[PDB]
Amino acid sequence: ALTSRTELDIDPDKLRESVVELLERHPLVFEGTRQLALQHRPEATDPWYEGCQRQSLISSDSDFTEVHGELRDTYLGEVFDRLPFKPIRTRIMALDPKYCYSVHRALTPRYHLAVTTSEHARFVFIEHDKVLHIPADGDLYYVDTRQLHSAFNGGDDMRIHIVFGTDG
Amino acid sequence: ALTSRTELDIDPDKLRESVVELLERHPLVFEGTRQLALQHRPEATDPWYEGCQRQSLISSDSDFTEVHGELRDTYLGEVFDRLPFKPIRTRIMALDPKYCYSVHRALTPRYHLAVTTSEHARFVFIEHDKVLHIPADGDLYYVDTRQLHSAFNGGDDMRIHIVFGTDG
Ligand SMILES: [Fe+3]
Ligand SMILES: [Fe+3]
Repeated sequence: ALTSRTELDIDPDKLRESVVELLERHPLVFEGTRQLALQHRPEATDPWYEGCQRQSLISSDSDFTEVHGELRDTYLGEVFDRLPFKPIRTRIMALDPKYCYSVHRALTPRYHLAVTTSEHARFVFIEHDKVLHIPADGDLYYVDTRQLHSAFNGGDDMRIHIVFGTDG
Repeated sequence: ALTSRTELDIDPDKLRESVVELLERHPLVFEGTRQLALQHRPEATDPWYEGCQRQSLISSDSDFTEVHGELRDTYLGEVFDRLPFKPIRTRIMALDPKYCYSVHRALTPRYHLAVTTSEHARFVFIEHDKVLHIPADGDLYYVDTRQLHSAFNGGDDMRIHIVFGTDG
């Protein structure tokens, strides 16, 4: 299916406060889609940003396995503890205000946990002709972004998701 | 329904080059949605832009009845001649690359003639759960933007529409 929900029973409000606090120490990079890597390659020199990527040439996710160490004392660490799968290349993926990206097919589905969002942030599946909202309800949403799609944020606030990759 | 198409048999390439030459003598204003008024109130002193003002400044479209004189001997004036209705407050309305607007209900539904567009430009109707594309095929698309909707342009180029009002 396009999307499925899995209850993590995470507190959206404590999760937000934890993310907002982390970005004050480790700010998002890029524009349009702003990013922070939450997993890094073993023994990485640039653990907070190496995993961040948006150029046309996508590289493999398999090496970004280490949840950063300073997360285990934060509520954001609790999200990783509750995951029912082993995540790879986890990133904060924040859509800027009034921003959307190209209609395209992604390489791989991802799980999205919306941290901050609004009714103006949607996924748009072109062939399925469905519009999908991911609420900041503390639960995990599988989104099949291999389907022809775009995402937009028509609001004036950043739409912040945590986006988890998986092998299996 | 959300949309309807009336055959106009405008030539897309001629309309496009007509619009490009107009715009380099009368530039678009604003960011995000960039605009130019093609109709003005009688005796308007700022006829190319008064019709572009935001809603809180405009009681209704009905006063903007006059097609600019310099349009009559161009291909654009031919477009006005072929419409099956009396147009009011017609504007060029260009959506910026990678831009979208909030999910809202528009005051007034309008007729769209796409000038330049791409597969990355769509209307999104939230309640109807439908995604619409308006092709640059020389025909006129009524779009009921009173419905809860957004629009987005995920391409690298501006999505240029001519947007016609009507009083019926
Ligand atoms: Fe824990
Ligand atoms: Fe649908």
